[PDB]
Amino acid sequence: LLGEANSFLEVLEQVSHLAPLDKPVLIIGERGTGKELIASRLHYLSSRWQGPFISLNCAALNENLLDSELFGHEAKRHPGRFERADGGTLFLDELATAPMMVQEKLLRVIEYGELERVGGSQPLQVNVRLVCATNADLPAMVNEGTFRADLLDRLAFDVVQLPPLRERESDIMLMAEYFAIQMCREIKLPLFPGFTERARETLLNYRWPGNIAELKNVVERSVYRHGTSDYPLDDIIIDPFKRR
Ligand SMILES: Nc1ncnc2c1ncn2[C@@H]1O[C@H](COP(=O)(O)OP(=O)(O)OP(=O)(O)O)[C@@H](O)[C@H]1O
Ligand SMILES: [Mg+2]
Repeated sequence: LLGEANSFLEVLEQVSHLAPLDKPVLIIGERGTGKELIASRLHYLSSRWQGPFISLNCAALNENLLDSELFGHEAKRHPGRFERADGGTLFLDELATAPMMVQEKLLRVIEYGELERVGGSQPLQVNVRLVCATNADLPAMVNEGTFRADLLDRLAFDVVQLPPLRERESDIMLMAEYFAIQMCREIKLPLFPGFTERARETLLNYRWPGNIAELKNVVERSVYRHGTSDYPLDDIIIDPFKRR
Protein backbone atom coordinates (compact mmCIF):
# COMPACT_ATOMS: atom_id res chain seq x y z
CA LEU A 1 0.00 0.00 0.00
CA LEU A 2 1.36 3.46 -0.91
CA GLY A 3 1.69 6.48 1.30
CA GLU A 4 3.77 8.15 4.04
CA ALA A 5 1.40 10.81 5.27
CA ASN A 6 1.24 10.56 9.04
CA SER A 7 -2.59 10.20 9.11
CA PHE A 8 -2.22 7.13 6.85
CA LEU A 9 0.69 5.51 8.74
CA GLU A 10 -1.35 5.96 11.94
CA VAL A 11 -4.19 4.04 10.20
CA LEU A 12 -1.85 1.16 9.41
CA GLU A 13 -0.62 1.05 13.06
CA GLN A 14 -4.25 1.11 14.31
CA VAL A 15 -5.09 -1.76 11.90
CA SER A 16 -2.16 -3.82 13.20
CA HIS A 17 -3.64 -3.72 16.72
CA LEU A 18 -7.27 -4.25 15.69
CA ALA A 19 -6.65 -7.19 13.32
CA PRO A 20 -6.10 -9.87 16.02
CA LEU A 21 -9.39 -9.05 17.71
CA ASP A 22 -12.73 -10.67 16.84
CA LYS A 23 -14.53 -7.42 17.32
CA PRO A 24 -16.29 -5.64 14.53
CA VAL A 25 -14.48 -2.72 12.87
CA LEU A 26 -16.03 0.30 11.25
CA ILE A 27 -14.07 2.10 8.49
CA ILE A 28 -15.19 5.63 7.64
CA GLY A 29 -13.97 7.16 4.44
CA GLU A 30 -14.84 8.48 0.99
CA ARG A 31 -15.01 6.51 -2.15
CA GLY A 32 -11.74 5.38 -3.58
CA THR A 33 -9.83 5.80 -0.32
CA GLY A 34 -8.67 2.29 0.24
CA LYS A 35 -11.41 0.98 2.56
CA GLU A 36 -11.61 -2.52 1.15
CA LEU A 37 -7.80 -2.89 1.13
CA ILE A 38 -7.83 -1.94 4.81
CA ALA A 39 -10.53 -4.51 5.44
CA SER A 40 -8.45 -7.12 3.61
CA ARG A 41 -5.41 -6.17 5.67
CA LEU A 42 -7.51 -6.57 8.88
CA HIS A 43 -8.38 -10.07 7.62
CA TYR A 44 -4.81 -11.19 6.64
CA LEU A 45 -3.31 -9.86 9.82
CA SER A 46 -5.84 -11.60 12.04
CA SER A 47 -5.94 -15.21 13.25
CA ARG A 48 -8.58 -15.88 10.51
CA TRP A 49 -6.14 -15.11 7.80
CA GLN A 50 -6.67 -18.59 6.26
CA GLY A 51 -10.43 -18.30 6.25
CA PRO A 52 -12.54 -16.62 3.57
CA PHE A 53 -12.54 -12.88 2.90
CA ILE A 54 -15.96 -12.03 1.50
CA SER A 55 -17.09 -8.55 0.54
CA LEU A 56 -20.45 -6.96 -0.41
CA ASN A 57 -21.57 -3.55 -1.55
CA CYS A 58 -24.89 -2.98 0.24
CA ALA A 59 -25.99 -0.08 -1.92
CA ALA A 60 -26.00 -2.31 -5.00
CA LEU A 61 -28.99 -4.38 -3.98
CA ASN A 62 -32.69 -3.69 -3.36
CA GLU A 63 -33.98 -4.42 0.14
CA ASN A 64 -35.19 -7.98 -0.51
CA LEU A 65 -32.15 -9.00 -2.52
CA LEU A 66 -29.78 -7.57 0.08
CA ASP A 67 -31.68 -9.48 2.73
CA SER A 68 -31.31 -12.70 0.73
CA GLU A 69 -27.69 -12.03 -0.15
CA LEU A 70 -26.59 -11.39 3.47
CA PHE A 71 -28.85 -13.84 5.36
CA GLY A 72 -29.58 -16.41 2.61
CA HIS A 73 -32.89 -17.98 1.61
CA GLU A 74 -34.75 -21.31 1.06
CA ALA A 75 -38.10 -22.13 -0.75
CA LYS A 76 -32.53 -26.57 -1.74
CA ARG A 77 -31.22 -23.21 -0.34
CA HIS A 78 -29.13 -20.18 -1.33
CA PRO A 79 -26.48 -19.48 1.35
CA GLY A 80 -25.89 -15.80 2.11
CA ARG A 81 -22.58 -13.99 2.64
CA PHE A 82 -22.43 -14.66 6.41
CA GLU A 83 -22.48 -18.42 5.68
CA ARG A 84 -19.87 -18.10 3.02
CA ALA A 85 -17.71 -16.02 5.41
CA ASP A 86 -17.85 -18.63 8.19
CA GLY A 87 -14.39 -18.90 9.80
CA GLY A 88 -13.38 -15.69 8.13
CA THR A 89 -14.17 -12.03 7.61
CA LEU A 90 -17.13 -10.32 5.92
CA PHE A 91 -16.60 -6.78 4.61
CA LEU A 92 -19.87 -4.78 4.15
CA ASP A 93 -19.39 -1.60 2.20
CA GLU A 94 -21.97 1.22 2.02
CA LEU A 95 -23.40 0.20 5.36
CA ALA A 96 -25.45 3.34 5.79
CA THR A 97 -27.59 2.37 2.75
CA ALA A 98 -28.75 -0.83 4.44
CA PRO A 99 -32.53 -0.63 5.19
CA MET A 100 -33.65 -0.74 8.83
CA MET A 101 -34.83 -4.32 8.45
CA VAL A 102 -31.35 -5.33 7.35
CA GLN A 103 -29.70 -3.25 10.07
CA GLU A 104 -31.84 -4.93 12.74
CA LYS A 105 -31.06 -8.46 11.48
CA LEU A 106 -27.44 -7.56 11.35
CA LEU A 107 -27.56 -6.59 15.05
CA ARG A 108 -28.97 -10.06 15.82
CA VAL A 109 -26.11 -11.85 14.10
CA ILE A 110 -23.49 -9.71 15.84
CA GLU A 111 -25.11 -10.30 19.19
CA TYR A 112 -26.14 -13.94 19.04
CA GLY A 113 -23.98 -15.38 16.27
CA GLU A 114 -26.89 -16.96 14.38
CA LEU A 115 -29.04 -16.68 11.23
CA GLU A 116 -32.58 -17.90 11.56
CA ARG A 117 -34.38 -20.06 8.97
CA VAL A 118 -37.83 -20.10 7.37
CA GLY A 119 -39.44 -23.54 7.87
CA GLY A 120 -38.88 -26.46 10.14
CA SER A 121 -35.10 -25.85 9.76
CA GLN A 122 -33.41 -24.62 13.03
CA PRO A 123 -31.30 -21.39 13.13
CA LEU A 124 -27.79 -21.43 11.71
CA GLN A 125 -24.81 -20.46 13.89
CA VAL A 126 -22.08 -18.50 12.09
CA ASN A 127 -18.61 -17.35 13.13
CA VAL A 128 -17.66 -14.24 11.15
CA ARG A 129 -15.48 -11.20 11.91
CA LEU A 130 -17.32 -8.21 10.49
CA VAL A 131 -15.80 -5.10 8.97
CA CYS A 132 -18.10 -2.42 7.63
CA ALA A 133 -17.51 0.89 5.75
CA THR A 134 -19.39 4.06 4.83
CA ASN A 135 -18.83 7.77 4.33
CA ALA A 136 -21.99 8.74 6.03
CA ASP A 137 -22.22 10.42 9.41
CA LEU A 138 -23.71 7.57 11.36
CA PRO A 139 -24.24 9.59 14.60
CA ALA A 140 -26.22 12.03 12.54
CA MET A 141 -28.22 9.21 11.01
CA VAL A 142 -28.98 7.93 14.43
CA ASN A 143 -30.38 11.42 15.30
CA GLU A 144 -32.46 11.29 12.10
CA GLY A 145 -33.85 7.83 12.87
CA THR A 146 -32.31 6.35 9.66
CA PHE A 147 -29.60 4.25 11.35
CA ARG A 148 -30.11 2.09 14.43
CA ALA A 149 -28.27 3.07 17.66
CA ASP A 150 -28.50 -0.52 19.00
CA LEU A 151 -26.57 -1.69 15.90
CA LEU A 152 -24.02 1.06 16.11
CA ASP A 153 -23.38 0.12 19.83
CA ARG A 154 -22.23 -3.32 18.68
CA LEU A 155 -20.89 -2.54 15.28
CA ALA A 156 -18.74 0.50 16.09
CA PHE A 157 -16.38 -1.31 18.59
CA ASP A 158 -13.74 1.05 17.10
CA VAL A 159 -13.47 3.26 14.07
CA VAL A 160 -10.76 3.53 11.40
CA GLN A 161 -10.92 6.95 9.71
CA LEU A 162 -9.32 6.89 6.30
CA PRO A 163 -8.36 10.40 5.24
CA PRO A 164 -9.30 11.61 1.80
CA LEU A 165 -6.51 12.18 -0.70
CA ARG A 166 -6.90 15.99 -0.46
CA GLU A 167 -5.91 15.63 3.24
CA ARG A 168 -2.89 13.51 2.35
CA GLU A 169 -1.34 16.19 0.02
CA SER A 170 2.08 14.74 0.62
CA ASP A 171 1.09 11.40 -0.96
CA ILE A 172 -0.49 12.84 -4.10
CA MET A 173 2.74 13.17 -6.13
CA LEU A 174 4.15 9.97 -4.72
CA MET A 175 1.13 7.98 -5.78
CA ALA A 176 0.71 9.77 -9.17
CA GLU A 177 4.36 8.87 -9.91
CA TYR A 178 3.78 5.22 -9.03
CA PHE A 179 0.62 5.00 -11.17
CA ALA A 180 2.37 6.85 -14.03
CA ILE A 181 5.24 4.44 -13.94
CA GLN A 182 2.95 1.36 -14.03
CA MET A 183 1.12 2.91 -16.99
CA CYS A 184 4.44 3.48 -18.75
CA ARG A 185 5.14 -0.28 -18.46
CA GLU A 186 1.67 -1.05 -19.81
CA ILE A 187 2.14 1.05 -22.98
CA LYS A 188 5.85 0.24 -23.21
CA LEU A 189 7.37 3.66 -22.67
CA PRO A 190 11.01 3.36 -21.71
CA LEU A 191 10.85 5.77 -18.76
CA PHE A 192 8.27 8.01 -17.16
CA PRO A 193 9.47 11.47 -18.14
CA GLY A 194 8.28 13.28 -14.99
CA PHE A 195 5.52 15.84 -14.32
CA THR A 196 5.86 19.56 -15.13
CA GLU A 197 5.15 22.07 -12.43
CA ARG A 198 1.89 22.90 -14.19
CA ALA A 199 0.80 19.21 -14.01
CA ARG A 200 1.83 19.13 -10.38
CA GLU A 201 -0.22 22.19 -9.60
CA THR A 202 -3.20 20.66 -11.41
CA LEU A 203 -2.77 17.38 -9.47
CA LEU A 204 -2.29 19.10 -6.10
CA ASN A 205 -5.08 21.66 -6.35
CA TYR A 206 -7.81 19.22 -7.51
CA ARG A 207 -9.92 17.98 -4.53
CA TRP A 208 -10.11 14.38 -5.80
CA PRO A 209 -13.73 13.41 -5.12
CA GLY A 210 -12.91 9.88 -6.21
CA ASN A 211 -9.70 9.92 -4.27
CA ILE A 212 -7.04 7.31 -5.09
CA ALA A 213 -9.14 5.37 -7.60
CA GLU A 214 -9.75 8.67 -9.47
CA LEU A 215 -6.08 9.63 -9.21
CA LYS A 216 -5.01 6.39 -10.73
CA ASN A 217 -7.44 6.68 -13.60
CA VAL A 218 -6.58 10.31 -14.32
CA VAL A 219 -2.86 9.55 -14.27
CA GLU A 220 -3.15 6.56 -16.55
CA ARG A 221 -5.19 8.41 -19.14
CA SER A 222 -2.83 11.38 -18.96
CA VAL A 223 0.31 9.22 -19.51
CA TYR A 224 -1.42 7.45 -22.40
CA ARG A 225 -2.46 10.71 -24.13
CA HIS A 226 1.01 12.12 -23.59
CA GLY A 227 2.40 8.95 -25.11
CA THR A 228 6.16 9.78 -25.00
CA SER A 229 9.24 9.70 -22.85
CA ASP A 230 10.91 12.58 -24.76
CA TYR A 231 9.45 15.27 -22.56
CA PRO A 232 7.71 15.66 -19.20
CA LEU A 233 3.97 15.16 -18.77
CA ASP A 234 2.34 18.62 -18.72
CA ASP A 235 -1.41 17.97 -19.46
CA ILE A 236 -3.35 16.25 -16.71
CA ILE A 237 -6.69 15.13 -18.14
CA ILE A 238 -8.99 15.32 -15.10
CA ASP A 239 -12.19 15.39 -17.09
CA PRO A 240 -12.37 13.33 -20.31
CA PHE A 241 -16.05 14.30 -20.86
CA LYS A 242 -15.39 18.02 -21.56
CA ARG A 243 -16.70 18.95 -24.99
CA ARG A 244 -15.32 20.38 -28.37
N1 LIG B 1 -2.82 3.29 -0.18
C1 LIG B 1 -2.92 2.77 -1.45
N2 LIG B 1 -1.83 2.35 -2.19
C2 LIG B 1 -1.98 1.82 -3.48
N3 LIG B 1 -3.22 1.69 -4.14
C3 LIG B 1 -4.31 2.14 -3.39
C4 LIG B 1 -4.17 2.66 -2.10
N4 LIG B 1 -5.40 3.01 -1.69
C5 LIG B 1 -6.30 2.72 -2.63
N5 LIG B 1 -5.64 2.17 -3.70
C6 LIG B 1 -6.21 1.77 -5.03
O1 LIG B 1 -7.20 2.74 -5.41
C7 LIG B 1 -8.44 2.17 -5.81
C8 LIG B 1 -9.46 2.39 -4.70
O2 LIG B 1 -9.25 1.53 -3.58
P1 LIG B 1 -10.48 0.73 -2.87
O3 LIG B 1 -11.54 0.19 -3.90
O4 LIG B 1 -9.99 -0.39 -1.90
O5 LIG B 1 -11.13 2.02 -2.10
P2 LIG B 1 -12.60 1.97 -1.39
O6 LIG B 1 -12.70 3.04 -0.31
O7 LIG B 1 -12.78 0.50 -1.10
O8 LIG B 1 -13.47 2.52 -2.57
P3 LIG B 1 -14.86 2.04 -3.29
O9 LIG B 1 -15.87 1.37 -2.35
O10 LIG B 1 -15.36 3.29 -3.87
O11 LIG B 1 -14.38 0.97 -4.34
C9 LIG B 1 -8.02 0.73 -6.05
O12 LIG B 1 -7.53 0.73 -7.38
C10 LIG B 1 -6.87 0.42 -5.09
O13 LIG B 1 -5.93 -0.57 -5.51
MG1 LIG C 1 -13.28 -0.71 -4.84
